[PDB]
Amino acid sequence: EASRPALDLARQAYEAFKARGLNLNMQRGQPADADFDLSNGLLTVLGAEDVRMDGLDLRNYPGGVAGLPSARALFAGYLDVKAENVLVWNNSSLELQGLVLTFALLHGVRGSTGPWLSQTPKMIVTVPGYDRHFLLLQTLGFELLTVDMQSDGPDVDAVERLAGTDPSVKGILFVPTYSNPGGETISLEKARRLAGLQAAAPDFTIFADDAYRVHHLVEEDRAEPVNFVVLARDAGYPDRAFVFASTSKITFAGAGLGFVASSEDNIRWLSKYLGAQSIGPNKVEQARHVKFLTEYPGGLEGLMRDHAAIIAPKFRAVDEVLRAELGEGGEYATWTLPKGGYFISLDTAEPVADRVVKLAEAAGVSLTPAGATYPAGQDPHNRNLRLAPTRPPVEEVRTAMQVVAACIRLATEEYRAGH
Amino acid sequence: ASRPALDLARQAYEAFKARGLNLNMQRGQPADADFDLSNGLLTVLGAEDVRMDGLDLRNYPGGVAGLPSARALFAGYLDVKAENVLVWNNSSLELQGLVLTFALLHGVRGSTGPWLSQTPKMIVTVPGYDRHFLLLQTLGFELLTVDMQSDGPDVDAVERLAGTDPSVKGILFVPTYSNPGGETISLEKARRLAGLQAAAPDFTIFADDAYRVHHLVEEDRAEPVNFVVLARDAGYPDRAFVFASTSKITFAGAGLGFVASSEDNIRWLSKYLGAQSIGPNKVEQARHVKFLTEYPGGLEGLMRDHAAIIAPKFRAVDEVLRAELGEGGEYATWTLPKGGYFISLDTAEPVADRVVKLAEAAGVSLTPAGATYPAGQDPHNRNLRLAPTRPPVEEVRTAMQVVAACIRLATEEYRAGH
Repeated sequence: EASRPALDLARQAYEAFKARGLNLNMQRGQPADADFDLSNGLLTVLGAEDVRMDGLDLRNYPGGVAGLPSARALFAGYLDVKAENVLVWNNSSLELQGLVLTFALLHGVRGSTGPWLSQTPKMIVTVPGYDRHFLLLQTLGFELLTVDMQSDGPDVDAVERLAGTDPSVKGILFVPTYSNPGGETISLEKARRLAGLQAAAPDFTIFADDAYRVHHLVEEDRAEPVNFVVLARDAGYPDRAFVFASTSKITFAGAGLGFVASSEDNIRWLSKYLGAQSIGPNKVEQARHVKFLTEYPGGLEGLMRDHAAIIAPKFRAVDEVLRAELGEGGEYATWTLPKGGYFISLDTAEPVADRVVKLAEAAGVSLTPAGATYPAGQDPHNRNLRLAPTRPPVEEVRTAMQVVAACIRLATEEYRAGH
Repeated sequence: ASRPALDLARQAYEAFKARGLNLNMQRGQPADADFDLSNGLLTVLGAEDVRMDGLDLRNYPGGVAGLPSARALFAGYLDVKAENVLVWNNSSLELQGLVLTFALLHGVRGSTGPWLSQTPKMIVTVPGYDRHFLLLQTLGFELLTVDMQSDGPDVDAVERLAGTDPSVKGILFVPTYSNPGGETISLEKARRLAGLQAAAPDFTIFADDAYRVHHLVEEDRAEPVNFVVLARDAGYPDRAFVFASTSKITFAGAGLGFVASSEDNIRWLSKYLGAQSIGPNKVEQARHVKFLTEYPGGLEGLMRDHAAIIAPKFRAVDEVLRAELGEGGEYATWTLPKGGYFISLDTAEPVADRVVKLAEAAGVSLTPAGATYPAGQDPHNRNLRLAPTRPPVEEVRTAMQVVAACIRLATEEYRAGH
């Protein structure tokens, strides 16, 4: 297994890439300029004539903390629920998650017997997962209990074991459609089983961050998203599901719309605490998104297809280069080929993930730090690496992945040879 | 007491009730004409104005603290530098709720622990703003009230409440054209609050400066104070959090909420906002920067245009109330503010709740009695908040004519034993 000539060939190959003096990046989970160009109509969609919607002046306070009726109606169809179930806020889905989780800590959710903050709260998370979810939960005071992400959703067996005995395990927070970073969509069997599991806490909640529900890259053989609001209700736990969603990768990143779907009773609960600290959300921004997305050619699906034409070639660019340089046998690394979402999960064969990022940096390729997909200082393997191919052009992605491929081979031969 | 006077008041009230009116004097909302001044804001940015401050407004990068130009513009608003300001989304009340929650969960910059596990009290001003009391009580604070004086809050009461007990964590009030009294804090009271001997080392001043530039008179305006500079010069640089809003400047609910504080406090606030958000709406901040910079006469020109619509409604409230109740304060006394969005009326006798119920039966929706104090803690039953900005000047007179008749009926009933 240990080979000196292969170590020399890997070193020379690495020297050749380093000598280019590159300055590429493969960690930015951001759309391209071409993606943002598609939504420029949104900036000028409303005017002096379009100031009134749903019997309300968009420029004045009245309307309710829940958002515009048309916004609540549009995103009801997005999340496969009714208007009464959906609440639309401002530019961030993560903010609305942080608000809901903070209200649960301060006041307790609908079916609770006290505030979560005083009960030593645990939150189940999925690994490899999203770095900002772990940071958010740990900032608010939740202890993270990790479960492994399987190909068709989380390890539900592990979720039932953790949630079954201890009442302090207050919930699960994960991405059900095209997960970050593995791109795994939760199966109906697992979604139904999550929606009705025997949990110790009677206020056990599912925080489904459905950030990539309609974000399809493949045209026909797509992932079918589940409906936790409907599944939880049919399972006998109507208040269990909070299905969060976003328009950041649909319209503008950071100038979109964050929103959540849940039971009508949970929306009243959430409306009380939002109402205590706010008169209401940006009603004019919600009206722009409603008017633009309704008036867009081919509707919402038409815009996501236009994004796919720009984004999909970048994903195949990562597959083609990485497969041609590392092979299909999985000698140096294995990786996902997701049908939607914004990321690709690459697992190096040997425990050299941190070495690949340090090598890549010196070559001029910024990769996501090793251990980012697990909770801070809790990566037991040192193999997983997140790749964000959506931002740069197809040419730069190829070059970046050739440099990453060369780093994986150099990192692998070092480990095998004792270096 | 007088029976003939009670009959004349009854007959006058029945005349107004017989009309079958449907007026409102409690909505603290700008009029249709006020929002029309800012219709250019809707279409101010296009495909050519996508970039600003070396950043693409449609993309994530930029920082949690907001646009450099937004930070620079609202620095001038609050008389500070760009490093002191943090611009968020559409609500100042939200930004206060976020800052107060972070203090409860984590503690402010100079804290020894989280405020939540210290049985925290918050000093409030009475008569004050109903939403401040609701927000603080929702978050877990116990409200200790201090009386509002003509030139600001009762600072002697504030020192006594904050001096001994470390549990008393701050003061939350409006220093310019306060809700509802319209009082602006004096320089010596502002300086004295900025340097008072507080028991808690993390004592914080939550200055909701919601009406800083909202002037209704040309000459003899209120001069706002700079708590960020006053606190720094006093030796407590991290004490002041000066909040502000564009809600009554551009659009109500579609404006911008922001806060001014020490550079170190912004880093503290930026940590917890950053943990739950990539950043604020950068496109909305760009629209406000471009619109306000390009407006005829600047921001002061826009406030003077709002004054042209708003000021005549304030004068109508004063004219009708002086003519029907007199100037000697027999039935009631009231504020003649130089700016802001409200008028504070204090009835002579404790019959405020009766005046509101009488006004409701006569078709005039007034703010509920006791709204200006914390929930169930109104020891007088005299104060009533009046919001004259929303309806037209014609409807403001008619509404105040009915209210004037309700005060006289309620006064004659009390004196006569009913």
